[PDB]
Amino acid sequence: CRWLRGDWRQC
Repeated sequence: CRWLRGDWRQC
């Protein structure tokens, strides 16, 4: 999704 690489997987 639209966040940092340390976020969750895709949407």
